[PDB]
Amino acid sequence: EPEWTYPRLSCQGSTFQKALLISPHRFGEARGNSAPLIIREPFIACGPKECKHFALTHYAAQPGGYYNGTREDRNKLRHLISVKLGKIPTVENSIFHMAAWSGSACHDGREWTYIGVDGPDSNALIKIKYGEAYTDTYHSYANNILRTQESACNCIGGDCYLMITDGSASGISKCRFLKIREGRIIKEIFPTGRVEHTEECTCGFASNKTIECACRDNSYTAKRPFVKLNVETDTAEIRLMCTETYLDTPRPDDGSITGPCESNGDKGRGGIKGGFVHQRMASKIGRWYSRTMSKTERMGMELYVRYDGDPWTDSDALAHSGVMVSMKEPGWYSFGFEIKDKKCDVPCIGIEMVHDGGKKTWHSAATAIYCLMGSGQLLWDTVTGVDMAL
Amino acid sequence: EPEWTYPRLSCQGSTFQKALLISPHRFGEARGNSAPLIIREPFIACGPKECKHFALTHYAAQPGGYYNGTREDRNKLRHLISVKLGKIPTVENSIFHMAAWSGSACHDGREWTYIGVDGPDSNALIKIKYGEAYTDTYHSYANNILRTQESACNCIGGDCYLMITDGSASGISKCRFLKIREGRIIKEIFPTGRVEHTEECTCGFASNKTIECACRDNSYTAKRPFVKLNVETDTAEIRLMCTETYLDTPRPDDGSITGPCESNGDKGRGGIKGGFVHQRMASKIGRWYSRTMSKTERMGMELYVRYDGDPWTDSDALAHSGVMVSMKEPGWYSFGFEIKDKKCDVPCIGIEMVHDGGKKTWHSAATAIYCLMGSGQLLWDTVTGVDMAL
Amino acid sequence: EPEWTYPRLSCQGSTFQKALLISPHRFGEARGNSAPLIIREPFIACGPKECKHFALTHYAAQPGGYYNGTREDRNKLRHLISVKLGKIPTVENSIFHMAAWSGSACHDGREWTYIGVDGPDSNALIKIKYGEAYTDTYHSYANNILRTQESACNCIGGDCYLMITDGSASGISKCRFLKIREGRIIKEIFPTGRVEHTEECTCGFASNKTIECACRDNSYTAKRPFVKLNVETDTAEIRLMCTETYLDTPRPDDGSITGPCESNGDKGRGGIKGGFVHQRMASKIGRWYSRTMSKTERMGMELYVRYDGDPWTDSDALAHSGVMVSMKEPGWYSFGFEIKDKKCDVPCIGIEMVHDGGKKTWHSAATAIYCLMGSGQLLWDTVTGVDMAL
Amino acid sequence: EPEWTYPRLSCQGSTFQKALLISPHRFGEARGNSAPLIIREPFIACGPKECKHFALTHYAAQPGGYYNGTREDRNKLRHLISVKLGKIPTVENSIFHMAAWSGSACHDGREWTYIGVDGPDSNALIKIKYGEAYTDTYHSYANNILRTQESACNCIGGDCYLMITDGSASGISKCRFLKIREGRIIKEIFPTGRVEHTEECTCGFASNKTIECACRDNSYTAKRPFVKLNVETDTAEIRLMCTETYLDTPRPDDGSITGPCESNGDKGRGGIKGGFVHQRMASKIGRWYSRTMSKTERMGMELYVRYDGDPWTDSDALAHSGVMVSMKEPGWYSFGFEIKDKKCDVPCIGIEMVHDGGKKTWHSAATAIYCLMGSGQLLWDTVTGVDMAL
Ligand SMILES: CCCN(CCc1ccccc1)C(=O)[C@@H]1OC(C(=O)O)=C[C@H](N)[C@H]1NC(C)=O
Ligand SMILES: CCCN(CCc1ccccc1)C(=O)[C@@H]1OC(C(=O)O)=C[C@H](N)[C@H]1NC(C)=O
Ligand SMILES: CCCN(CCc1ccccc1)C(=O)[C@@H]1OC(C(=O)O)=C[C@H](N)[C@H]1NC(C)=O
Ligand SMILES: CCCN(CCc1ccccc1)C(=O)[C@@H]1OC(C(=O)O)=C[C@H](N)[C@H]1NC(C)=O
Ligand SMILES: *[C@@H]1O[C@H](CO)[C@@H](O)[C@H](O)[C@H]1NC(C)=O
Ligand SMILES: *[C@@H]1O[C@H](CO)[C@@H](O)[C@H](O)[C@H]1NC(C)=O
Ligand SMILES: *[C@@H]1O[C@H](CO)[C@@H](O)[C@H](O)[C@H]1NC(C)=O
Ligand SMILES: *[C@@H]1O[C@H](CO)[C@@H](O)[C@H](O)[C@H]1NC(C)=O
Ligand SMILES: [Ca+2]
Ligand SMILES: [Ca+2]
Ligand SMILES: [Ca+2]
Ligand SMILES: [Ca+2]
Ligand SMILES: [Ca+2]
Ligand SMILES: [Ca+2]
Repeated sequence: EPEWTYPRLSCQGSTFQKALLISPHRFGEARGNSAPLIIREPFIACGPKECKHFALTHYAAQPGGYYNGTREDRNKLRHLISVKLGKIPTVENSIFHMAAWSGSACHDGREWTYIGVDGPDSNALIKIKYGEAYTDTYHSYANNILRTQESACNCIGGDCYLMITDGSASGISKCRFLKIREGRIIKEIFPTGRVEHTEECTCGFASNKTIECACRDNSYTAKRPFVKLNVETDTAEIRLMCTETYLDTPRPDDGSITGPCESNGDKGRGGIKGGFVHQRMASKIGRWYSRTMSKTERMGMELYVRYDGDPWTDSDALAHSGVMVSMKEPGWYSFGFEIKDKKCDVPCIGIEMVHDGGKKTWHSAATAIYCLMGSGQLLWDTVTGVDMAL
Repeated sequence: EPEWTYPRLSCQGSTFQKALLISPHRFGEARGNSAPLIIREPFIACGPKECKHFALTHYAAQPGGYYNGTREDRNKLRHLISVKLGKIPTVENSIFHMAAWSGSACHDGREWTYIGVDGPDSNALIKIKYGEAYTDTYHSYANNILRTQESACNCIGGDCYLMITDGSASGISKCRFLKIREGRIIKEIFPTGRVEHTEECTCGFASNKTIECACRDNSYTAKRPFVKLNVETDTAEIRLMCTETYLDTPRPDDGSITGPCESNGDKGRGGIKGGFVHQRMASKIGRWYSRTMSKTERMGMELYVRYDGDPWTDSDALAHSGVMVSMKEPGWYSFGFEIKDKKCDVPCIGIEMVHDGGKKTWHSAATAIYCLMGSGQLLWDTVTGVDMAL
Repeated sequence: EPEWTYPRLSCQGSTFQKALLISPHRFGEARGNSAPLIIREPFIACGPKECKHFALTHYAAQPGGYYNGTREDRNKLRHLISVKLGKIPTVENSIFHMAAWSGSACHDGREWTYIGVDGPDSNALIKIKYGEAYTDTYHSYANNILRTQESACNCIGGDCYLMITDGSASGISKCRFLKIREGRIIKEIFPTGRVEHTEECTCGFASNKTIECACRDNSYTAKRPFVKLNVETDTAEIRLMCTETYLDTPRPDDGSITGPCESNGDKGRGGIKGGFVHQRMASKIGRWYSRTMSKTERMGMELYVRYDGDPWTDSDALAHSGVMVSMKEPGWYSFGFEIKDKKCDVPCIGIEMVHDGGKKTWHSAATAIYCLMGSGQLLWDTVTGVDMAL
Repeated sequence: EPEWTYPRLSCQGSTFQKALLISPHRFGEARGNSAPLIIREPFIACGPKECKHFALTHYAAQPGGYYNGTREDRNKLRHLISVKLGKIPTVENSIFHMAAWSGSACHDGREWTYIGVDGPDSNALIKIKYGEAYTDTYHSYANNILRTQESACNCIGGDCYLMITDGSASGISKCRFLKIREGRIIKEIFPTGRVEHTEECTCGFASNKTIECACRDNSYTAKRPFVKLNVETDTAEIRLMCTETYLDTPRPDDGSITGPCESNGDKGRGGIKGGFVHQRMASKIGRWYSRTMSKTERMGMELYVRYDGDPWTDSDALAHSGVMVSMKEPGWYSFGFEIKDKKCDVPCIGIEMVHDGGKKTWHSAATAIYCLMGSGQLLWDTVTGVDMAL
């Protein structure tokens, strides 16, 4: 049948470039004739021949009459939807996979695994679908909003890994990893180290032996929790990123958190899911990350890279690698993903660009894509082009 | 060629969970740009690779100008349509299979069989289509609205079985079963037993030897007629389910119908098609059923199960297994179906949630899907989210 | 590669039944959200796995602003379009094949041949496309509106046959047949017999050796010109249908044309393209035909059949086989076609049901389908359901 | 795998004929329900099985609220999009390939290569995508709007050749050719000859050894720069076409540029991209070209041909071969392309017909297609049918 998929060396390249903007609300004007779906938390995952652009819809279109409530996180109507990357996610072009107010998905070489969380806050549920068939669930172990990545899970040899957490977004959230094979949970991994508060991990393969993730601590630090997961022993350890280039929002100024790598620092409450993707070379490993340009609001988005070293011990500043979204434009969640070329994998970061006018209007987002492409430096930024009054 | 489909053991699991809501009219606002089809009597049937969501449209969309007449059951415009499950059934997303005001469909491992009934009330006609070709018909035997399941037929080794009936909805309607192979009726099956009124059977496989069905009696009882059909002898027998948990609507209080299992009891006139699906295990069979929360109106929907026993003689209560639709929301027809996972079958029940504002406005429905998924207990209910005024 | 296609014996059956209605303007209301294409001259042709529903669009949608001019026959904007049968022919669901104000198409087993005529009236052009590639043309031989079938051409062993004509619709139109193989004209057949005025032939296989067509004489008779074409010698002869059941509109009363079979009779000026399809049995040949119910206007449509005999010598009345469209509904062009079942061919007649409100509004049509299905008699008629004011 | 595509001998034929009009804005009325994309610079490229219709959208639809800015050439929103040729390029029918305000694309027998340029004017960037993956980039060499063909690139044995240029549109712009294999630049080709200004080359294969291109000089002449590129040595040479039939717009009267073949002549500033395609025969080569009917404005389009000779030294007039667009209708860019029939290639020219109502309204285009088809002479012209006020 199809071979199972594995991480491969990345395609040659040394800079990212602007690739593609999916801005559905460019066609949502009241005088227009389209039906872009109102969504948030977009992410992309690719199989061998195609990528799918996922998001959590509020099950409402622009223009329409169900804008009230579209700025809330969880309810009984939100669903995980997708379109093939490059198609506009409208009512008709999308597929509704399952009810979900938190999601993930990934292809293993043979088939797609879709993950969607719903249920009441005190007792929510991870539901897993493999292709068409609902195949498994996982229960709330801390009875406070069981939730997951909002980005691609990661499969190697048929084993797909997924970060989940449950418990307080303001206190302790001890996260866990699930190992899922053909839609069924075959192992639960309890991490070690700094496990007190890890949210919305963005994960990817550092090699065939290691998954790494850069996550969000919503209460104590603007340094990102960083996961190293050994795929062969099914063990994970988490410690803060030591770089003075703190990747969360809010954050203090770079280099301002004194003391050892584990020091929490100021402006730690609050957070944002951040992009991270690997460039695997025969010789070395590139780790690419994104963060907003404002230190306090979800505005702008800049790319950074560092080759090798240990993210847990290295306080060195990451190398600035281009403005993907200026300060004038929204820069909300970002995520890594990889496109499969014939012989190598292309690392990319996607950027959620939320159209926020508060609760008295519709709330949704565009998705911008940057990928490793040629040499030199990143050349152009992305704007959504949407006027929320139309 | 591909080979013929057979029932397999069900996938492991012990509770149903909310899976998917297809709520087309969330996009039918006058100020929106979508064209959801006005439908009723939805059902789902799946082949090895995909499930189709079928319904009987009134050949009208919302917003639109043909709302008058969409509350009627039968006319020259109704058609059997489908979309791939997960797509919104809109004017352009749907395929129109055949003219029909009663329908069924099922896949035999190789091709789809579509069933549509139309024709004058006194001389209506079952029409069968195999793939793209119209292959056979069956004539009215009692000249009083020949009609069929409104849920999936059931194929084993190329033979597809279908319930049909003809007769007064407030008098005698003696059903029959058709055995259909590659779109052609190869055998008529005349049931034995309590045969005076059987409607809208929801049928599935209890094993490779037995199809069972939970049906509606619209005239005499609130207990469901229960068919056991032996596929090897092509014989069927019907008796009333003896459980005190009467699955019809209207119904009297549970356990209030005194006397032997076959006693009709009180609040017998009227009815609703009911969900039923099997959970086949190596040595145990789970029978899952749904019924409205109101005893008299089509409001809410609750799940019930019983393992083993004989439905014809067990008076014990069915075990309540979750509120799928609250008393506040519409609960009209329900039906069972199975999704084909790689090595096993996933039992599910779908729920038609009709938007009824009377004869004065459009009339149509959302479809809610619940499936056997994991263990523990059912966690959340389904709302359509539709404001019929928009 | 794919085998070339041949006519096969028809599937068992002895009556037609209502199969499917494609009524796109059921969704064309000004307050709705759809874009049905404004069309006329629909026809259907099938390959081994799918049928396509063709028509000549005016390149305009309802609702829209280009209604003026949609009641004219030829212009620089009309195009041959199609959708898979069962899909609604809207702006987006359709494929535009080529510029054309007269058309035909057919599948040969391996690929589709599309035929579209355009150009100025005095010097028009048959253009032939095989799949994606424009492959050949044929010139106007009489410089008066070169034109073709408005129904499926017919392929056997890779050879596809097509009737064309050129010359006066009120005087002499000597028609011709083209033999097209892989999109290229490989023979021109000059018919013999009554060749003075043959229009819009509806053709099909009587056997592997003979194509037959029932055509329209627009100036001299209400009897249909009937073509017998020997596929092996590539010769054709044409003579009038002798049946007293005159199939054209206008027409006099049945049996009223006195004298031999060739006698022209009264009310011969004017005409309509008529449905005709074969039921090939091992033993005998069924010839099915349709005609309007009004003897003078394009209202209603009735089915007729006769087995065996020679259409050129037999004055016997055809057997009335059901009202497909009542007198209250439009009955304009009709055409035969065949759907391919696994082992046999299903004969069908399609009916163009024009929405005509004159030139001050839009002009388009619905398509109704009837096919051979089971035994007994035809049970129900078709209405478009469209109110042209909406 | 499939194998690499090579030029083949053209299909038999001696005249072009009107083939297809894709006029999206026939459905863009304010009272309509469609969403045609606002585009410019359309072109078509075909693989073995299908042709794609590409254009540069302004990421806006008609009707809509983003018309301001749609007359500009370059901005952060323009994207390269396509549909299968024959589909209307609407918001939902199109795929968005990459951010781009100059584009090209072509199929090599195995996969599609997409080319998109964006970035700041002084430092723009060629981006290449092979299938779904971004594979390589090329940087600005003259820091003045690096840009490319706006028509199909050309592949032979897996090597795809592309013209690019960079420099002042009213001064020096020395083009270059990129040799691209599986999405990666494997060679730069620096032309020899009259190299001071070459833009928007329309290129194709004269044989297995030679690509030829008819280009635009926007600064010095109304004669088209003509590239002969030797694919075996990967060398190119450019000289002005010597024909008195000057193919650019503006242009002086035919034959009025006196002196030797390389003389620039009068009315040289300004220009338009021009159609050119080859008709390869066993011993003769036809070179087909198009130019506007007006000498000074983008109004009308006429076809011309010349067999054999050397474009660089023949001053003889090109033979006029039909009016494709009358003086009354828009004739803006034209381009050549070839459709792959079963054993031979069909040469065609497409014509962008821009709807220009100035900066005050939307700005976009229809695409007209003419192809070598049969013999005799070209018979009809193309109108867009669009009233820009609706
Ligand atoms: C911190 C990341 C996840 N949390 C915290 C959930 C939580 C709240 C209170 C107590 C416990 C848990 C968020 O809120 C996420 O934030 C955001 C956000 O933009 O900050 C978007 C997500 N839609 C939301 N996720 C869920 C599942 O609601
Ligand atoms: C009882 C279930 C089937 N019947 C009885 C039909 C009948 C009426 C009167 C005399 C004889 C027969 C219904 O009315 C069904 O009810 C309902 C319903 O919601 O109860 C929906 C179906 N659209 C309708 N089916 C048909 C075929 O009309
Ligand atoms: C008689 C059938 C074909 N003709 C005659 C064409 C003609 C007119 C005058 C002189 C010569 C030829 C028709 O008009 C057809 O009639 C009709 C019709 O509904 O009667 C529809 C067709 N759109 C039209 N065909 C063309 C190609 O215009
Ligand atoms: C001359 C053809 C390319 N140029 C020159 C670009 C340029 C301007 C000024 C200085 C340097 C370069 C054009 O302006 C093209 O013109 C036209 C046009 O209609 O003439 C359409 C193209 N959208 C545009 N291309 C770009 C890439 O902007
Ligand atoms: C990972 O392992 C697979 C399977 O053995 C191999 O094909 C692939 O190229 C490896 N990836 C690396 C070395 O990054
Ligand atoms: C039914 O029989 C088939 C073989 O005909 C077998 O493959 C399948 O697993 C059986 N299923 C059950 C439920 O017994
Ligand atoms: C026609 O000929 C083909 C090929 O020989 C055959 O397969 C087919 O069944 C024949 N059709 C008839 C007998 O009608
Ligand atoms: C070009 O060469 C290929 C083989 O490489 C051949 O198949 C093809 O017909 C040739 N075409 C021309 C136009 O010479
Ligand atoms: Ca934080
Ligand atoms: Ca829509
Ligand atoms: Ca009852
Ligand atoms: Ca006549
Ligand atoms: Ca549309
Ligand atoms: Ca010039």
